[PDB]
Amino acid sequence: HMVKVGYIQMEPKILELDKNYSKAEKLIKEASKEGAKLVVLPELFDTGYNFESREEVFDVAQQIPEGETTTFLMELARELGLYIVAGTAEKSGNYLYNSAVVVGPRGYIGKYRKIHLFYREKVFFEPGDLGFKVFDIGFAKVGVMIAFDWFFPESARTLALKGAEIIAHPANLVMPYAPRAMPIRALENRVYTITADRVGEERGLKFIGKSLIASPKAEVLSIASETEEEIGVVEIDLNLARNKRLNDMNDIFKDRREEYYFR
Amino acid sequence: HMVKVGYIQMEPKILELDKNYSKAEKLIKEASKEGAKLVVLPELFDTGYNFESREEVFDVAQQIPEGETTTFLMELARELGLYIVAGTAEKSGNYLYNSAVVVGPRGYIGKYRKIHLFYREKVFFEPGDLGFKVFDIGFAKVGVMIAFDWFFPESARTLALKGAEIIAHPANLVMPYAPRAMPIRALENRVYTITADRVGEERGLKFIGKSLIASPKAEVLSIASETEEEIGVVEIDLNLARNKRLNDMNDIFKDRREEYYFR
Ligand SMILES: [Cl-]
Ligand SMILES: [Cl-]
Repeated sequence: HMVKVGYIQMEPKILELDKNYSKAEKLIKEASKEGAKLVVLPELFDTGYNFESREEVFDVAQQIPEGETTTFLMELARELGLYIVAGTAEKSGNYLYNSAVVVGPRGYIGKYRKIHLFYREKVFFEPGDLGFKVFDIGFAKVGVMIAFDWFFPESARTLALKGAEIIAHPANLVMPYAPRAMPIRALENRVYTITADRVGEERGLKFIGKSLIASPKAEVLSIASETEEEIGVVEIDLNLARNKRLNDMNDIFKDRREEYYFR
Repeated sequence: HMVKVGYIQMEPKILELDKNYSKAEKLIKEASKEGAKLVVLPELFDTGYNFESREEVFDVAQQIPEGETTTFLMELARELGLYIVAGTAEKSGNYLYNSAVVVGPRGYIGKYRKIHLFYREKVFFEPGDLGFKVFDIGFAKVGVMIAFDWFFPESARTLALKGAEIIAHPANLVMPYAPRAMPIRALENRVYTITADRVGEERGLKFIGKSLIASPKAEVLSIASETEEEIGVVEIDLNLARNKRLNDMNDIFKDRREEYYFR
């Protein structure tokens, strides 16, 4: 029930897939040496974010799972004996999705397509259509959401109600709020959250860094710099997430009264 | 559009209804002079909180709206021409509810019964059975929730989806979290929140104070001390709560995708 998990805070270079693979590899190898068994990369780590046209992203985006990003991550996950959740631009026929892939030693585990698109993403990407999924990685059940999904408390709630013990959260954050909000998402659901943000400025848009890992008690177990590429790895206690008792008398999920919600 | 609202942070003395009325009156008179048109009093401001048995509270609890607490609040609201949301122990036949009463210049408006009971409340009180209600007070729609209701993101979400522009939140807080959480509840629903907490130690139980008013942008507009009785009144812009645009391409409520939540 104790396991080491981490974020990889990196600076994707827009449209330079090979360079971004190399950077991810370097940092993930560092995280593996610290003992991480699950690592999370940022939203759109492979392509970058701040596109000018649909064409330029459509021309580089890879299919999941046959394409280059997924195959790269598979090789790395098997080499290092760990699980990776990573944000990537997904080409599916004529459509692009803002996706996250989950890989492990056995290969491709599954994917998530961003349900709540943010700002100009609606110009490039189709809204996600697979719902909120929880993946079994043996030592834990891991839910995935991407960036702006944090804003909707229903995102994490749905993952937690489906049995997520850890929420892996690839992100490219631009608003100042997520670092204050994510510990509340962790607290209200009694889960661990791993927000992996990028850094840098990209065609005029500044990302905020501040990747963080939050506990079921709203503790910030690790928080990154605003500007620097870095990893954060911490040991988490999965029993703290499986036990929904806030105190002796209140189990948070048994205390929900659905008949009074949304009505 | 622009209106002044406030919290009253007081220290109820357990079982001393008349003393608590006098204290509330004093502080609400101060809030009226500052221009408040809506004031929120703490959870169970009339009875206090940390009961030793159900009998002790059953013996002082008042009916709503015929009982002493509601009639007191009605007299005060008429005299000062304002709206009051206040936490009170409700006697309803043979049952006790941990309730909030809404009154205005013309009299009794309605009530709310705490849906999510916290810790030893379960020993004294029946779980609320009226659902989450929004009350029309002319210049605004006010939703009400009580104390531990904050922990469940569905509480504020249900109020906001029913049209709440302000969430009045009587509370007796003992955990450290709500002052960090309330701005996120405001932000995610684009509403104002007024958390009126008590202070003091009562039979060994310490309340945290820190009453606060939060904006749709997660700004703490006013926050009280840990220990002192005080008021806080601020001018809020109700158009910032009515307009759910986060930015020029994302409207928070139009961006919700219910088909993917809880399933
Ligand atoms: Cl953001
Ligand atoms: Cl609390």
